Amino acid sequence: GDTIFGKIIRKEIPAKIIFEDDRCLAFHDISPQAPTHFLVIPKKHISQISVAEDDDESLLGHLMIVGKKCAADLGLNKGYRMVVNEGSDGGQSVYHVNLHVLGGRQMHWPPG
Amino acid sequence: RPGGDTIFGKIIRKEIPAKIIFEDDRCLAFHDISPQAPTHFLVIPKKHISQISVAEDDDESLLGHLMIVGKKCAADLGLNKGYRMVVNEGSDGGQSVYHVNLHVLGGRQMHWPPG
Ligand SMILES: CNC(=O)[C@H](Cc1c[nH]c2ccccc12)NP(=O)(O)OC[C@H]1O[C@@H](n2cnc3c(=O)[nH]c(N)nc32)[C@H](O)[C@@H]1O
Ligand SMILES: [Cl-]
Repeated sequence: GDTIFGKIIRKEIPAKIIFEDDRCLAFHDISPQAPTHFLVIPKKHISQISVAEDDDESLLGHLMIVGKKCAADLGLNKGYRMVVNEGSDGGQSVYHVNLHVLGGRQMHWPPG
Repeated sequence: RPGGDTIFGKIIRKEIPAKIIFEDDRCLAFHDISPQAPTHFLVIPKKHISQISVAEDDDESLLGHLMIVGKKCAADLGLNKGYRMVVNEGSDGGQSVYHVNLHVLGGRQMHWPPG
């Protein structure tokens, strides 16, 4: 099923876009939990990390590389945390694979 | 020595014991010694990368492999209600071992924000 992240990719609703290429999109989270909090999502609709295929390996890694490059561009030189949520226990809020990147403050432990 | 001399390098070379879940030529999954959830394990590359901020472009497939192995291990460990994957970078991330590692936590409701 389609999600709000599909609409964001299709430019049907606005988002503050940080980076885009042919296979992913990075944009600021609408409900930020840190001074910097953005998402990196694939344009391919993978609903959750538990159903990702082996052929998706490069794409998932690309999200992380784009994530760390965006983090550097946004000035997160003291570090940051990357998060992927799966399912109910993981607190996944949208069923479209999304990598959170949070920084600009001390991140704590446990991570939720 | 291959893997570096961080604690994770020692674990990769079997010089320090760990409770290993899965191993292949590219990575290792093993339980965290200080778990923050009923199930809490780590997936690390065998190639030493100190932190995600210095990962090279050609490390893409390897990083993605960590996540694929992570989700496969979570399934094998019965985390059917879900889980959270975490990478800590640097001081603000709380990184304490400078060998890239993916945390996988499950077996309870995880909360928001993630720290
Ligand atoms: C202090 N720092 C950390 O541990 C932070 C989390 C953290 C603690 N306090 C905080 C405050 C703010 C933000 C974050 C934190 N985790 P990390 O450094 O990102 O990941 C390294 C993981 O390796 C685990 N580990 C270390 N040694 C061994 C070992 O010999 N054997 C095994 N099996 N595991 C080992 C260790 O328990 C840890 O979860
Ligand atoms: Cl989510």
